[PDB]
Amino acid sequence: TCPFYKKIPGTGFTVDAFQYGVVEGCTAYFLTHFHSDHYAGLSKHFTFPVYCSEITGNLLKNKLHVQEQYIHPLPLDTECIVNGVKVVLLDANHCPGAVMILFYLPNGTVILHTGDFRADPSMERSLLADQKVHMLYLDTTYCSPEYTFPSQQEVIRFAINTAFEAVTLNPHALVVCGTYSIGKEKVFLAIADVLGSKVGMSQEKYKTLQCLNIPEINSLITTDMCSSLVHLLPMMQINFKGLQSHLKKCGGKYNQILAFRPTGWTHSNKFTRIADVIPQTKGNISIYGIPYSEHSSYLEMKRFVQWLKPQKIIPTVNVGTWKSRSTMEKYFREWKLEAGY
Ligand code: NI
Repeated sequence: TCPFYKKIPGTGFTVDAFQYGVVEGCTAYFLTHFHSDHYAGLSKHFTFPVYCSEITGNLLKNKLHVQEQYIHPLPLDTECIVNGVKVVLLDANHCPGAVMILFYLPNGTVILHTGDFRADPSMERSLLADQKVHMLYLDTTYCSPEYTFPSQQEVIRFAINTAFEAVTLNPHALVVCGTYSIGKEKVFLAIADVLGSKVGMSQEKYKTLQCLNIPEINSLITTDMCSSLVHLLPMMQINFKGLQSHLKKCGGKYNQILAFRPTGWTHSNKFTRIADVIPQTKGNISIYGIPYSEHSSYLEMKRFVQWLKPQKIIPTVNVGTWKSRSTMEKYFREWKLEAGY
């Protein structure tokens, strides 16, 4: 059964609610982004309206085969009326196609649902600037001060310099990048760009990338592995066993692998600066874990909420334990006392 924090009061709308069967009284289902935890339940058999970004729509149609008559793409940054209610979709700075949703309720209440997001000071100059928000449905994935990580920009710089150095020292090294879902494409695109290569990958992954509206994409990716010295592999294969195995298939073209495993936060961010990071090594294989996050740091999230000044906050992540719920309510109260709302 559909939890409360996926329902939108005074509307017939749900958010990210495809795994509960038919939802009693839902006339339109919103999808914030194409990640498996949020889309779970959509298929060719779905026959209710789905509202989403254009990118999320290309994915539903081509990867899940949802029938075109039920896909309703909306432009960003644009007031739209859906079943008598004004809505706006805003960029969430998460993965390609990911949105937040503003709902302007018949009774005068204004609700922002963030979906999954990486809060940024640029969001302070979107359509949110105008006005009040009575309820915030907040992605609280990293709502604790111990969660610190660098900017995306610094992490890409480290990856670019690391790869360029290794291949310049050794023209016969292969670079491998792990992936399991959409998001974090900048890691493998930036490395391929500095090395003058296309990124090689499986037919299924190429298909997914082709749905993402990345300009000049045909110039950047390929299914011909032999013509590429940056390869994409499923994340689970990014280990010494998986990588040795891959090296055999390449036909004695290469004598070294350097691989990158993009992660979220890990405990070694407590102690090690991005500059100081070092790989796990076995023979001619090296593996770098790099903390490329598509979710707000604690500091980013605090800044966004203190700017927005919402009347009430409903968390959508870490809601399963009394301790988590209690801890999150305590941070929301300090933030409110500190900033004066
Ligand atoms: Ni997500």
